[PDB]
Amino acid sequence: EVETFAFQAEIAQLMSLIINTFYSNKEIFLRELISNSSDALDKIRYESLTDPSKLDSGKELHINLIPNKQDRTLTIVDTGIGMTKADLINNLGTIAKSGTKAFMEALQAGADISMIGQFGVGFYSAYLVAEKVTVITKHNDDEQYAWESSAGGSFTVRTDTGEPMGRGTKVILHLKEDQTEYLEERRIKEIVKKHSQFIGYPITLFVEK
Repeated sequence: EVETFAFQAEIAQLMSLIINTFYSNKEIFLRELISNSSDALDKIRYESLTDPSKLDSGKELHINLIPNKQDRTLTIVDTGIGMTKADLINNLGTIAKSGTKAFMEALQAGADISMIGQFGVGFYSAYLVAEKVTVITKHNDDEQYAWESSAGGSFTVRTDTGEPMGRGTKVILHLKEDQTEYLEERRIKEIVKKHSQFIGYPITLFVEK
């Protein structure tokens, strides 16, 4: 069964802004999603320091980037702490209501969109390039869930029956038709080297057939 939720008004406004503002430097979405994955990996690593059984669901801490030109999707996978159902409903584990307010005031005082991650809402930069985002996640303390939103004021949450993930988060970006450069190996490598050179986990870029 699928549950449908309305976004809080502030988040709907943030998403409408991201989608409708003219902003050419869209590549920053990948920097922000990788930073989120690195934070999620840090959290499970910290919890493992005092309870090593937290890693029973997978000892490898890494980030995988999976382009698929047939489906026009770019998937970002990490083996971080994952998100419970409550985390998903509460704006994917962010303080997005207060962060959105701070970000929109900053935009008034001479900030640009590339500063979004400094306000804790970098996930939503995915909508610079994606028409729909699917998030599949598994936290040690909960079941495997899928979150999805095309925007438009609502999101869905359902129990995921797909392949089990063990632990972590998969972000699936359904790219807009004019944003397919982010499926190209040379372009992804350029972005990772420019923005994510010092991330402290291995990043593997998968190849396509």
